[PDB]
Amino acid sequence: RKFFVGGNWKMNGRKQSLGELIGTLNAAKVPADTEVVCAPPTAYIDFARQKLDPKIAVAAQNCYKVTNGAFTGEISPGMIKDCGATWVVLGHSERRHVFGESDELIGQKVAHALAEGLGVIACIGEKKVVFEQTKVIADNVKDWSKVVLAYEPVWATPQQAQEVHEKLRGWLKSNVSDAVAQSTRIIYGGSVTGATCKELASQPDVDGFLVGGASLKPEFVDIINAKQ
Amino acid sequence: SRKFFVGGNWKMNGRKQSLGELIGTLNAAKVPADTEVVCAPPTAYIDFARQKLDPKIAVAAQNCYKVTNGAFTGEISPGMIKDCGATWVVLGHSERRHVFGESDELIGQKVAHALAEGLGVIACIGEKLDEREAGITEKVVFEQTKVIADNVKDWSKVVLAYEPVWAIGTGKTATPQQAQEVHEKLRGWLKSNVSDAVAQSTRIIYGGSVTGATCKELASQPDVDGFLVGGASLKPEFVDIINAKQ
Repeated sequence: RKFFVGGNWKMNGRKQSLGELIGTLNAAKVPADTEVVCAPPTAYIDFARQKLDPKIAVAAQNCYKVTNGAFTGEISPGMIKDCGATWVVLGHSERRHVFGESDELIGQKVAHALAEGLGVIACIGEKKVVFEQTKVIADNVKDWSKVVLAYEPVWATPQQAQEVHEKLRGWLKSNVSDAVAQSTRIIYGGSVTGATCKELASQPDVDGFLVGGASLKPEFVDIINAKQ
Repeated sequence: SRKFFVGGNWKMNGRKQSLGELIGTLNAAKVPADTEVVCAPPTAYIDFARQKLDPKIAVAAQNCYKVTNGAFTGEISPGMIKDCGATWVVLGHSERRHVFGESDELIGQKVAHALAEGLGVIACIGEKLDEREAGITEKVVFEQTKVIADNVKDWSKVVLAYEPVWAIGTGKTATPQQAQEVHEKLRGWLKSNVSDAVAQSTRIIYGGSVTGATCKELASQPDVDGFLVGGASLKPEFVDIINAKQ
């Protein structure tokens, strides 16, 4: 499984600060065996893709479930792809908990994004429920090649992460297939810093990170190099 | 002496190619000096549209959140909107209220933050079919306007948009007389609850169905100060609507 590091900038930054962030990432050497993705605020998807070296992919932080329509304030996978981004983050804990996005809605978003040719970082996390969330996503995924699962212990150790990730992979094994369980990256979306990433990355069922606040920082480069 | 205001809400439509062409047509268009024109692109294209649009046309975001930065994956702030060169944000749109369940409380908080951050706000209100049919038009639009007003300290950068949600795909249609009726009552609310000056100076734009064929009569109504145009804003007839006061 190829190591996967996503940086979720959340609702942070402006062109100046984000430009410097991107310049730092452009100046770094990412290991060829690491897949790196940055998720800027929606207003800056286009900006980020223009400034970021192509070695780094760009993700939207959310999308809606039809290609065009009367949904003021939303964007579609087609627009995301049109801006040069190749991923979308769906079901992030903040969309589920602050904005009340249901599992059904997230499932529909997953199916539409995949149909439109985007990769999906599909997020699950608790407050049984994690398995319910994963089932809804799985019911809307026919090809797992372009999906990555991100586990969010929104409630918040490497041992704790490894424990859940192993259960998640076991769910995929019993409910999808051995092949899907073996090949699907399951990345950790809990607290990750430059100082903690190495021991988390060493867990055999932890395949990378969906990094929060540290993704805004220089130490994101260290998280990228966590297997190095 | 209220300046005629025409906003074009592109909603979730368009790609760089089709929007670039739309923008080309607008840049080339004949527009009168007495009309303030604003375009609201999908959030992914705010930057794109501001770069391509002639500066005489302003850009609006279609939504924003209520703090300047934070842990709100998928949202943008007024600071980012300004940072992309946009000068307006549309808030409380019927779609946000009804499809995405945005509360009056949340919408008021957003209005207050956007204005503080230096943005103009196109604040939308309007009653649904069941509310209209129940005979509760006044009650609904006055409550929504009150929440907005309680969060506005300087009205100079606010425009109110009335959406007859009761007339969207419901079969039902609003006459210019019915539009004027609501606008007049909304202006009366401003006069009774804020001040004579605010009621006199605040643009109240019509956000129901407007076409090139319908815009002139709607614009002639004394309390209709312009439009927030939906679908037509993606078409060449938007130029005719810009010229409705003509």
